[PDB]
Amino acid sequence: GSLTEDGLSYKEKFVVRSYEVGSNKTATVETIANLLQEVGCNHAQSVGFSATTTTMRKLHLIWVTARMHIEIYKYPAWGDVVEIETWCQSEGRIGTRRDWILKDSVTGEVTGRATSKWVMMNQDTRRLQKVSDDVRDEYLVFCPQEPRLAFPEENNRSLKKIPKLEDPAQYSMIGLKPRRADLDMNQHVNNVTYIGWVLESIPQEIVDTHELQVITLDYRRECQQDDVVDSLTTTTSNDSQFLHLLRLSGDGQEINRGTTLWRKK
Amino acid sequence: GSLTEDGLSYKEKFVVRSYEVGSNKTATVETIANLLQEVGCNHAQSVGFSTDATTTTMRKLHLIWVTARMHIEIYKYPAWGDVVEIETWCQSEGRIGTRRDWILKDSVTGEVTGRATSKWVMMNQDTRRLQKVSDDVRDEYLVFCPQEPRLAFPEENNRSLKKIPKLEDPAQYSMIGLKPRRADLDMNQHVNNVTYIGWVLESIPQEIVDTHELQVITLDYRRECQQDDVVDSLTTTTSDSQFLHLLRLSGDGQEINRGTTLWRKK
Ligand SMILES: O=C(CCCc1ccccc1)N1CCOCC1
Ligand SMILES: O=C(CCCc1ccccc1)N1CCOCC1
Repeated sequence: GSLTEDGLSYKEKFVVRSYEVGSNKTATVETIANLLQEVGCNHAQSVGFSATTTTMRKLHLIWVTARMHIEIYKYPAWGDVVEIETWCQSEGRIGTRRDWILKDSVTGEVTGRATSKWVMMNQDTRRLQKVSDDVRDEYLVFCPQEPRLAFPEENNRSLKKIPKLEDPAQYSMIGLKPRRADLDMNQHVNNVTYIGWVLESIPQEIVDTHELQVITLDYRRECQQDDVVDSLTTTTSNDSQFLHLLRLSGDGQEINRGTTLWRKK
Repeated sequence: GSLTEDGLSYKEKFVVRSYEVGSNKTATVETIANLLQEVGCNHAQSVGFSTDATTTTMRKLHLIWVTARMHIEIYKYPAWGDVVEIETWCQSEGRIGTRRDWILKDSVTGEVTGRATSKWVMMNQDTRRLQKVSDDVRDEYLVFCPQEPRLAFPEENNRSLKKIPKLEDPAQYSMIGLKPRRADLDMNQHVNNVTYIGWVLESIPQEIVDTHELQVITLDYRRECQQDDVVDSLTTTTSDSQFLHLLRLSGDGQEINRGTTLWRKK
């Protein structure tokens, strides 16, 4: 992979692997999520991150995901090449946004798009805080100055508020616990695992007859290595809409909330 | 990736991804296992197997390849961002079955950083029964294997061919209630063979993982874990640190896997 001519975005090509595809022989939404994750880490390395700025390291601040939104039109098939272009943008004092554009390396057509909202958090106390002006100037030089949105639209799904699932849920998957493969290099649960846990409560018949088109996911708290999760789902709706909730199996502490949209094959 | 000059082995280069590494920033044994799995599929496609891996007789007989044993020995785990080259090849073991070997190398230095060997057997995809490789079903794949023996683990009396005992109750360490999610399944809805590796390692205490690097792992496959099954992972220290492992269904205690791991201090 490499940064583009202006140095304000990053591109990378990926050949789809055998173990990365589902029953329909096309990459899963978790493979896509993992691919988005890798091109973002590679874009941070290429711009000089050893990911913390000089002021973030001095103040023990880190980037944390607050929301992830993914919309897929076509899932790349096993053996195909998918090109991903990623870029970042300052959202003033709120935080940062990272966008992605998925393209077929052969046709050049857009096959998916994703957007994420990252916020500042003290690595030690776990407390969120606004982006300080000193930190902003250190990363602004790596972002396009003019707005460049993957989801530009007037009333797009990526900026819609998500409600809290009410008990009783229609469908549920209980006792979900992470294993060492679900952890990252700093021993925290990888953000993609929560996507897989949300989808576990979707009945298999829906997965067999529908393709996942849109997924919005809000991150409220992290799941510790020794935590047990409950995944809940209720149909809210040709298209099938769902409302999801991830909560700790014991106290019912909310970990995640989101929505999925599915279309018939 | 591509087949070598003779067409009797296959090579592929892999750049190590951020999410593929563990706490020490080097690829995990499951990332390596997944990499071995992909280069074997790519070697089968390049030699003429359709993406619908069976020969012309296996189709009209409903026979499929199943893993009976996996053995992996790693000297150095590739770091995040590094390039690892894998050379893979197959060999007929007469009517017992087939063997697939792998050699891992540093794309920069060229030195061997790991090696693995697997034993595959014939199985009716409907009745799950075990069969010997028939003569007609051998001549069809023998043309893709080197005729002379080429072993990744040649040494007489080596770890890859040692019999594994059954763990006796009570186990020293245990991880219970392990169930697969959709990410653990393959394209044909079966549990991917790498998931069982991760489940075996779940019973290893975290302090051992933090102070040691996994050097050798031998794993025998006895039964598949269905999508709706619950697994128990058991471990007992037998000793470098050596362990004996056992995977069994949470309910009836039906054995699904057994194996060993060998670990070195960092
Ligand atoms: O996307 C982010 C946050 C912003 C980092 C950034 C990179 C390049 C230009 C401008 C800003 N991260 C990369 C990997 O995930 C953790 C941090
Ligand atoms: O290796 C095998 C079975 C033998 C297939 C083979 C490929 C190339 C040369 C000779 C034989 N498998 C790996 C791919 O998935 C199915 C099992």
